[PDB]
Amino acid sequence: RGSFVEMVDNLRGKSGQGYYVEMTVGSPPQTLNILVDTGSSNFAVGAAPHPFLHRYYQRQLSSTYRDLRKGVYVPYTQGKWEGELGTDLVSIPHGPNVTVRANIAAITESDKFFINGSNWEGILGLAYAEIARPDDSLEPFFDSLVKQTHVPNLFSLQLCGASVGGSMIIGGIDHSLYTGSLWYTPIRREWYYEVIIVRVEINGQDLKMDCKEYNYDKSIVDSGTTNLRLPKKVFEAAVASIKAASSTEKFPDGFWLGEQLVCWQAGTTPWNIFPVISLYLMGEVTNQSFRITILPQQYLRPVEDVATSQDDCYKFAISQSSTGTVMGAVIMEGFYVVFDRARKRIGFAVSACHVHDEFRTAAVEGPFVTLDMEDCGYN
Ligand SMILES: N#Cc1ccc(C(=O)Nc2ccc(F)c([C@]3(C(F)F)CCOC(N)=N3)c2)nc1
Ligand code: NA
Ligand code: NA
Repeated sequence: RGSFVEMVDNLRGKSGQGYYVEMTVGSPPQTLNILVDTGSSNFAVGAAPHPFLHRYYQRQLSSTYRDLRKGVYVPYTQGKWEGELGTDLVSIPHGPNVTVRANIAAITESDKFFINGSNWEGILGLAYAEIARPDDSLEPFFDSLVKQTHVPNLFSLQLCGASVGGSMIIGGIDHSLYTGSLWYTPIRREWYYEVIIVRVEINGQDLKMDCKEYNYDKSIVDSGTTNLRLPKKVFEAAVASIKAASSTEKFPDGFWLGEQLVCWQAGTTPWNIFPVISLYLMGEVTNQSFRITILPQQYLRPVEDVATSQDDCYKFAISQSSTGTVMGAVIMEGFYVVFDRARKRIGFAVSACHVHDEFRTAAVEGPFVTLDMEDCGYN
């Protein structure tokens, strides 16, 4: 409990490409690098020589592979994969000292799914069976891990942004990875990691929307998405406040829609003109909330692969949503996040590794008094 030295720094990634962990599958073990995704629930790995893949799962080499004789077709909004379901023995080298028999979707065809140039070749869906494909009888990896071992039913994530890195602590919490205290919000339903946002402020100014708009139709914590996505009506109000707060400089319209980058001369990004963003989350106790606060360092993402600039370029990484609020790597990179599945709650603390400057820091503060927090959930 509280100290897992062998798991610290076991995540890697590149800007824009997500955070992955090394895993082994099959006997003898095949090493693969696997995207950590709290927004999905399948363990799915490339299993054919797609040209973007460094490595892929070769079932024929595994003596412990068992075929489930069942295919799966998984389309998303952007991209799709198709594959064949089986089980095999799985380990995490920089994780608990255990091996489990887990479901694996061996991906045999994909479109817009793998990233050309990335170093990962599969996804580890850490959410719940309710959103597993093809249905909820396909037990997710973490469920199998907990059923089959003595690993406690929780994991925690410290995502360190810009190469990027961080830590996934499986079965516990490591107190060296955060400062101050953890504050917990209830998991409202076990499918995604769904939470309820009760108030939103831009530089301390409340947006003053009906709080149900903040969770229309849900709000989730998702390490497999870069942006903070906000329901459309909330995005419109949020951008209008951020423009107002920032208006000592003028940016093109397209910038705010994520349609154009903005660039400054290296070493002089004026962080100080941009406001902080606070989300108040429902707390553990009736009429009690806490707030998490992020900086422009989290929501203005550096874009390095800009082959027609000099020069320091950023994308605005808050975007409109049709799927509810998505607290992606923009929120998560400020905090140490604890997915305390055993107590159905999510903890937030200030991350010991978050990017900040000498004037402002990310913050997790409470308790606040907020009434009618149950009306904020959308049904
Ligand atoms: N920071 C950061 C960051 C950058 C890229 C990605 C990424 O490419 N995810 C990804 C790629 C393909 C998918 F299909 C998914 C899905 C899939 F696995 F469900 C669907 C979209 O949302 C989620 N959460 N996962 C995620 N993730 C996180
Ligand atoms: Na167990
Ligand atoms: Na600490």
